[PDB]
Amino acid sequence: QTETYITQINPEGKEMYFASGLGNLYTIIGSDGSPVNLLNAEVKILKTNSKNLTNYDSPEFEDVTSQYSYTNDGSKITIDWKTNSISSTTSYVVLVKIPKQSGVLYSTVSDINQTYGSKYSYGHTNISGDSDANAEIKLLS
Amino acid sequence: RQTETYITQINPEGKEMYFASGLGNLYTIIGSDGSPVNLLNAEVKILKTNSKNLTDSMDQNYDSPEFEDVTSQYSYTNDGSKITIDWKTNSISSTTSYVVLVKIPKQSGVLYSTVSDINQTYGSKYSYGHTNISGDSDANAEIKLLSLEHHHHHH
Repeated sequence: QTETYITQINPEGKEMYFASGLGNLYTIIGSDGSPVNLLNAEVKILKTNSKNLTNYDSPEFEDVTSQYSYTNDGSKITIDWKTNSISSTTSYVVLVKIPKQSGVLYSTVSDINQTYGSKYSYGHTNISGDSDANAEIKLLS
Repeated sequence: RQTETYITQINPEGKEMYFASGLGNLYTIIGSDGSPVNLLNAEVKILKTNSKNLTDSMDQNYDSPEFEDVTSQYSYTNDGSKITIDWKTNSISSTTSYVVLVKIPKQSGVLYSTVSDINQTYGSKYSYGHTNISGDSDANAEIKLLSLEHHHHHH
């Protein structure tokens, strides 16, 4: 009934800087397309030392959901990281839980207008049938 | 090196994946959408193991007793745009899972993987990809700013 999408910010502990004129780093979660409804999404934001990344309930993860907060208009969730620079030792984890819906969801580390940065997309569709054919995918180094 | 590995976990939910008569064997097809991702120089490895081992991270020791190399037993066809794997059965038990590792040159774009019939008319399909929004070749384009993953369920 529910699906959870996990977005890790600065998963490899690098210096992430947005040139002056770009504004702060933001993370936008939504669906290019059919669209995925986000009005009933459960959102949690965690902060941790990048050295910890590769269970988000562990003491190594600090719940900062209230400190950063986020906007949600039903089709896009936006998080302001409050800075144009995230140090190599800083990482965040955004958990978005929504009713199981078929479709494509995307997450970014970009400017508020999505004209600069990086965008990852994840999708699942049932070709047809009621079989329990299932898989999980991901791109990793 | 600049390579990334596109990992597909087969049956991470630990359920019996059964294809009724007429659908043929279970297959996994890996390809792209759209610029298409070039798979001509892809390095492919296939592993067999128990579903209870598959993690959301997919960052495991694929060189452990847990995993067995079945790359040759299964084999695969790769025409450069599509990789097709015949699982040789219409029934994969709840305690059987596979992991397909496709190592390719670091590229932007969206790849997809299926657990379907040979013709992709039945089953499930998943897509995953990333892209540089502005297309600028700067410091940020050289690093991974984020990662996205779907939490899998294993009842």
